[PDB]
Amino acid sequence: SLFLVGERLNATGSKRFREMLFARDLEGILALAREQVEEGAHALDLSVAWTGRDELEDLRWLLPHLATALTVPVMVDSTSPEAMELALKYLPGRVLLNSANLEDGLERFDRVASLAKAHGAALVVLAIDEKGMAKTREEKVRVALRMYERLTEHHGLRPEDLLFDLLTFPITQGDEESRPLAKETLLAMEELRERLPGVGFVLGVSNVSFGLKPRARRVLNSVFLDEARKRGLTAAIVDAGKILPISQIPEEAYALALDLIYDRRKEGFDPLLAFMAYFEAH
Ligand SMILES: CN1c2c(nc(N)[nH]c2=O)NC[C@@H]1CNc1ccc(C(=O)N[C@@H](CCC(=O)O)C(=O)O)cc1
Ligand code: NA
Repeated sequence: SLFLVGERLNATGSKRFREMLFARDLEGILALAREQVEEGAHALDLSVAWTGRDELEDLRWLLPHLATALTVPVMVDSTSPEAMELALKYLPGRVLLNSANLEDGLERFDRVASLAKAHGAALVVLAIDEKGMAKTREEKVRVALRMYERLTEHHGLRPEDLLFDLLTFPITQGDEESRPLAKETLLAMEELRERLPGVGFVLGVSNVSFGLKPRARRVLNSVFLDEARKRGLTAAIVDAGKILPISQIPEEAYALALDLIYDRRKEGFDPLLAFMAYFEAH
């Protein structure tokens, strides 16, 4: 069953965490960590990056305290290799590195992958290369295979140490480009689960619903998570306490969520509006 990675220790993603980080309210941060663990998280995503603030200084402060206080591994969420090195130095045993990609070329990808190999950390890899983010199922497969080959041949990373992130886009804007983006990821995951036995798959599930009302988001996140699980998802970055069991979602909301995820437009039926309409009326 799913390896849940709590999303909330995230300075851009959480006002609560950011204010505590800025005030050096360690006990506040530790309580938020424990909340998420109690609510189901088996690891904690940690993203302190905040524009015009020193990521390395924040991590030098917070990481030693997390190492002694936490019962679960930390997924270090950063694009700075120095920040990843801080995390690897301070944290015990399993760390997960989120993430490596190919946008900056092979050498940056290798630099991050080398860190994972050398310190026995799991590695998240994003479906992003020099041409940008893989949005269609074909693009996602192409990038993932190129990465898989580099990571196994060359770095000697094991399939089970890899978490492929095939990208979660918001399907709430309603433009043509974004409507199929959750489906493309779902279809790619199923295909790659077959092509690449033993690898993990991770998604930042909450991104799918950005812009909807909170109740609508919880439903959509929960349905998207469940659909991804059926396609082979092994880990999820989620607000662990806000994931609904499918059976708790009312019938019409559930059906509309599926219509939105799979872009099941017909004449006179826009799944996005119908989904939004539901939560206006209930
Ligand atoms: C793009 N994301 C992502 C990733 N890492 C990977 N591998 N993949 C991903 O898709 N790291 C960051 C984010 C996943 N984490 C998060 C964290 C918070 C929210 C979020 O929606 N936060 C609320 C605010 C909550 C509050 O302040 O009360 C928001 O509306 O911004 C979303 C995604
Ligand atoms: Na962030």
